[PDB]
Amino acid sequence: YTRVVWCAVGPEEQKKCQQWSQQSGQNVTCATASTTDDCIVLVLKGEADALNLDGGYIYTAGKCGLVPVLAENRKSSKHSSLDCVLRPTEGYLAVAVVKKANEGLTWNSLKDKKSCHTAVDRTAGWNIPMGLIVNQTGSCAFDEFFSQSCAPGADPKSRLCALCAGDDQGLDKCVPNSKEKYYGYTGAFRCLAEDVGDVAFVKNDTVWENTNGESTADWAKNLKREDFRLLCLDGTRKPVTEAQSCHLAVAPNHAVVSRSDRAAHVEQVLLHQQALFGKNGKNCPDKFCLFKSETKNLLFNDNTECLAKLGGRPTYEEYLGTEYVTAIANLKKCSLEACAF
Ligand SMILES: *[C@@H]1O[C@H](CO)[C@@H](O[C@@H]2O[C@H](CO)[C@@H](O[C@@H]3O[C@H](CO)[C@@H](O[C@@H]4O[C@H](CO)[C@@H](O[C@H]5O[C@H](CO)[C@@H](O[C@@H]6O[C@H](CO)[C@@H](O)[C@H](O)[C@@H]6O)[C@H](O)[C@@H]5O)[C@H](O)[C@@H]4O)[C@H](O)[C@@H]3O)[C@H](O)[C@H]2NC(C)=O)[C@H](O)[C@H]1NC(C)=O
Ligand SMILES: *[C@@H]1O[C@H](CO)[C@@H](O[C@@H]2O[C@H](CO)[C@@H](O[C@@H]3O[C@H](CO[C@H]4O[C@H](CO)[C@@H](O)[C@H](O)[C@@H]4O)[C@@H](O[C@@H]4O[C@H](CO)[C@@H](O)[C@H](O)[C@@H]4O)[C@H](O)[C@@H]3O)[C@H](O)[C@H]2NC(C)=O)[C@H](O)[C@H]1NC(C)=O
Ligand SMILES: *[C@@H]1O[C@H](CO)[C@@H](O[C@@H]2O[C@H](CO)[C@@H](O)[C@H](O)[C@H]2NC(C)=O)[C@H](O)[C@H]1NC(C)=O
Ligand SMILES: OC[C@H]1O[C@@](CO)(O[C@H]2O[C@H](CO)[C@@H](O)[C@H](O)[C@H]2O)[C@@H](O)[C@@H]1O
Ligand SMILES: [Fe+3]
Ligand SMILES: [Zn+2]
Ligand SMILES: [Zn+2]
Repeated sequence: YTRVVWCAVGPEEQKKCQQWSQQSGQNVTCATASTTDDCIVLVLKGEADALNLDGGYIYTAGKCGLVPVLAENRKSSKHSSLDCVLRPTEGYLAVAVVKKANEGLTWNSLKDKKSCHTAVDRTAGWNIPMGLIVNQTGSCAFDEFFSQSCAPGADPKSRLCALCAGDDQGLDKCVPNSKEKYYGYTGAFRCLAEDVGDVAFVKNDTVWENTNGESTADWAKNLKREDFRLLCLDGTRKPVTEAQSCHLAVAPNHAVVSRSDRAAHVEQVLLHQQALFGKNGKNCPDKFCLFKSETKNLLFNDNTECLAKLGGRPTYEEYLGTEYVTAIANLKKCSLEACAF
């Protein structure tokens, strides 16, 4: 029973998982894959137990029977009376970020520009923006909208990968894992910060966490929030301080998923695990902290306060919501009930 196998995506999450495994006295063990899709297959096969996912993948994993167990919960101002684990999730804001110095660039003049996406199939980095674009465009040719981009998970030979850089030696170009320089929230923001792309599709928090001395990372040390602007749907540009009134959509928090027949056992282990390495864990600051990885968001976003119970034992459809689910469906129509394997 009680031993849980976690699936790490890429060499960086593997090493973090191994530390976790070590400190957990084998209560947690690691399996590794080169992509989130592969990890999902390992979980379906039962060679793995769970992994934390972005809404976009939860849709995929859901169709194949996997279920949401616990969701990430970040520190919020409202609902302060309830404990983190019992507190309702609020979701994150999907935004489009651009350089202020790139005057004249608005949501209505994105065509033929350069884009930076977290990775194909993710919420803020792909489903939301590309979905809105396919609608407003009335075409399924989202592979021709931008001139060049870096969208991890696309054909390496396509313009959708043209801007990706791969690893320190140039290998793994465009792979959907942290080996790729511009992968995920941080990678997509860096892609913008280094003026590789004209626009980055990440989440509100990504801009705050990597500006004004919050990162210390060689490429973000001198980044100032004021040099950035948010593209709203009404064609307007606003400061990153107005995200509540200028976002593309609100996305459901990343959540841990396992097979339905194992969720109970995974839920038990995780709660006890975070009691030890969580934010105010018995051994987090001193020995190991599940939610830290120096702005790299490994296994879990670095801004996670705790993993929270769901309440209402929601199916994957109920967890993502009808709004979002229909959006992905309509966008999928471009690339009707299935399980991709
Ligand atoms: C976009 O993404 C950004 C990054 O994720 C995000 O900014 C992040 O927001 C969080 C909070 O949501 C910030 O962390 C907070 O920082 C403060 C300052 O360091 C911390 O210090 C205090 O902690 C208190 C306890 O929670 C907090 O009290 C809260 O609750 C009280 C009462 O319940 C209440 O206080 C009010 O005070 C009034 C003035 O006197 C008083 O008259 C009134 O009666 C009332 O009681 C407030 O509700 C209050 O929030 C204190 O206020 C302090 O916060 C705090 O613990 C927490 O760590 C992050 O720093 C920030 N990130 C960055 C990079 O800055 C944006 O908000 C996101 N944007 C959107 C649209 O969501
Ligand atoms: C890209 O573009 C596509 C094409 O437009 C778009 O697809 C659609 O998204 C919209 C919004 O997400 C879907 O909206 C619909 O609203 C109908 C009305 O029901 C809502 O409104 C009620 C009153 O305001 C609310 O009380 C209710 O809670 C709900 O919010 C829905 O229909 C009904 O079901 C009722 C059952 O009680 C019934 O009684 C009614 O007669 C009615 O049939 C409807 O089902 C729908 O949700 C719309 O469905 C989507 N269309 C398709 C074809 O899937 C994408 O959203 C868009 N993508 C992006 C990223 O923007
Ligand atoms: C590995 O899992 C086991 C099972 O929970 C833990 O052993 C329990 O630990 C607590 C705290 O020491 C004791 O109160 C229980 O009596 C133990 N036995 C049970 C309930 O089986 C152990 O703490 C975990 N190890 C690590 C390092 O996380
Ligand atoms: O209010 C959102 C909250 O409600 C739940 C049920 O407790 O889901 C509801 O909203 C979904 C989104 O449209 C529906 O698909 C679902 O049937 C409905 O119950 C939670 O899952 C969600 O967090
Ligand atoms: Fe996401
Ligand atoms: Zn909104
Ligand atoms: Zn239900």
